[PDB]
Amino acid sequence: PPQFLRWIKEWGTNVCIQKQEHKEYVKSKCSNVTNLGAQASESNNCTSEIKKYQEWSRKRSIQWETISKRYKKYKRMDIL
Repeated sequence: PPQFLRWIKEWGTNVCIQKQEHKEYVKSKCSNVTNLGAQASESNNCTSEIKKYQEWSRKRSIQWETISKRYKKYKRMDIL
């Protein structure tokens, strides 16, 4: 792979493996919340945890603001 595609791939591999990890934790527990049980003993911390996870993930979302710049273009690879 070319270095630019290689870097976005190794960035992408880091990013893609990250997206399922959030899904794996949510599906395992702290899903289906507020309807009398959320696969947890407390069911209150899970809402805070996912909100806490999202806020830095949105900070992770905002830290690729350079991808709009990169060198000249962004929308070259959106395969996965």
